[PDB]
Amino acid sequence: SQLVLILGDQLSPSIAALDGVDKKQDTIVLCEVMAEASYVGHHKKKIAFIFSAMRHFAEELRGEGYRVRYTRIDDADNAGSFTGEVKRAIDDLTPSRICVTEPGEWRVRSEMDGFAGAFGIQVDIRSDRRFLSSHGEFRNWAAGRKSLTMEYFYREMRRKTGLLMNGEQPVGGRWNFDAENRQPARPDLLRPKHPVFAPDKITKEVIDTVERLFPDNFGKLENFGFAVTRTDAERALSAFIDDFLCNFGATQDAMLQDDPNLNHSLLSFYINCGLLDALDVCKAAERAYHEGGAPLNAVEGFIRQIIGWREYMRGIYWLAGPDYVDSNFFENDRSLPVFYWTGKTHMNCMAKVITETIENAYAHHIQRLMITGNFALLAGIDPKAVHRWYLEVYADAYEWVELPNVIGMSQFADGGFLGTKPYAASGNYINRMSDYCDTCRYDPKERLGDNACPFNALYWDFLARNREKLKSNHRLAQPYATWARMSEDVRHDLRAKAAAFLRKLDAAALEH
Ligand SMILES: Cc1cc2nc3c(=O)[nH]c(=O)nc-3n(C[C@H](O)[C@H](O)[C@H](O)COP(=O)(O)OP(=O)(O)OC[C@H]3O[C@@H](n4cnc5c(N)ncnc54)[C@H](O)[C@@H]3O)c2cc1C
Ligand SMILES: Cc1nc2c(=O)[nH]c(=O)nc-2n(C[C@H](O)[C@H](O)[C@H](O)CO)c1C
Ligand code: SF4
Repeated sequence: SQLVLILGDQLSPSIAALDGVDKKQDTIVLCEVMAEASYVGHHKKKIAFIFSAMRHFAEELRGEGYRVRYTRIDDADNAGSFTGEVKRAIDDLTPSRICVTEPGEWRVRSEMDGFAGAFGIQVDIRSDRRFLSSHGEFRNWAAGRKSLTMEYFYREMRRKTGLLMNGEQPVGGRWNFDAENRQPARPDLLRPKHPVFAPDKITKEVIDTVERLFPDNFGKLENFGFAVTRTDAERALSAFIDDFLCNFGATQDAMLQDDPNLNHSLLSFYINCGLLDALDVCKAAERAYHEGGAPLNAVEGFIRQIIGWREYMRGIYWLAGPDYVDSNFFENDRSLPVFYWTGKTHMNCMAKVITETIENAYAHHIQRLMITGNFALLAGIDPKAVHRWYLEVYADAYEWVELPNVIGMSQFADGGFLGTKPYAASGNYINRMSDYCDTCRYDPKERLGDNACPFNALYWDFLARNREKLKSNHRLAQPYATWARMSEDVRHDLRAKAAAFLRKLDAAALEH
């Protein structure tokens, strides 16, 4: 008789561990434990969401005839940790085998690997069939090509899945439609609202418990709208197909002060805990393309994010090992500035995106990359500090998908290891791709003076102090040509003004 453990990001009735259990003999185990709610200061909505999806997933299995042992975060004898809770079940149920799908973070794998030695019982750790690449396939694909790019990997995934494939060639005779393409942003009022799901009896009781036990944690619980059931996630899926998919590629890089969502799917939360399955999400997009419902560039652009980037980040996470988090190519040591936790700044773009994060635990891609992520980079923040923030604040964050986005893509803390170019940009970009500057106190056209946006001076300071590590980068080559053309006292004034702002952040970091 078997003890099946299921982790909080594995809430799927065909997870690897349920393959061939005996509903009479065996016992599924789920547990809310303090070790996983507290290894980082998660956003309140993140904890509430995960807890509520677990309690709902527990009810799901029970209705399907499974023996389910559930341990609540506040239960009397809660042991506090996976190891502890599995121990309590072993004296309780005395199984002859523990079954578990492989976890999604290094830390958790560490604990899972200590099970067998610590309990003297067979532990069967199963590989996670939700992912198209095993660790073994990806390692071997990476070996025999000393340069890693998503594009060459994504090519393989299209072949392997047959998604958007005419047997042997890609639909429309291009793997990529990057893009068909761009163009400025519009506050389209004739745009449907993204779905919201009002909290039920379970979710309300978890909302109350989270506010009682994690009172000093990041984020507001008000306006909880996440789907916590499988049915509601599949409704979030079909609403995106029906209402937003056909404009996905059009508005992809745009930011609107008044539109936190535009045309994105808002599914990462569900895909990443098993409520939605990645390959089914992709097939629905493709099914919609063949029924005329969206253009080729929106669908391929959308599938590219899932079977391309998300699958590739996972691969990069395990390939790089646990100390990838120590990557600090630029040798930064500055603390994460204070307003990342308060939203209280006069940089209108930083204030909007951080306020959105506070209140919804969501911000879409270009926001994570070019607002908060770009500022961190230019300001020279310790990448470990940035990594903690991104893992804590967003309700779709687990280390495997967060860490390579932060270290590799955003902060370039690994010197371009995962193939991307560096995303440093001045306030010229933000003015082009948003309306944030319109109501901002600074001017995105000024570099010096009391009301220049600090992204401008910080942009050039960042190129100037790291010139040695970046001069050979055929992407910054034009900026450096622009730098050298500036008179000497101008380059001096820009770097002094960069320092004045840098000083103002360090002064604040000291008061705490
Ligand atoms: C600094 C930084 C931190 C990030 N942290 C996370 C994170 O913690 N969790 C997370 O899931 N994504 C993360 N991303 C990737 C991306 O920003 C999010 O997937 C996206 O915001 C999810 O929103 P959505 O579901 O509306 O995406 P959409 O724009 O609707 O994208 C469609 C789907 O593609 C997937 N996807 C898109 N981009 C990526 C990517 N770069 N890597 C992996 N999957 C992707 C998501 O599953 C998403 O649901 C991060 C990106 C950056 C630049
Ligand atoms: C906040 C939180 N709480 C739990 C929990 O109570 N029980 C659980 O099984 N999982 C939780 N998780 C997700 C895990 O910490 C971890 O990040 C995933 O297991 C990734 O493999 C999270 C993120
Ligand atoms: S000006 Fe520079 S600072 Fe003010 S919003 Fe535009 S970008 Fe943010």
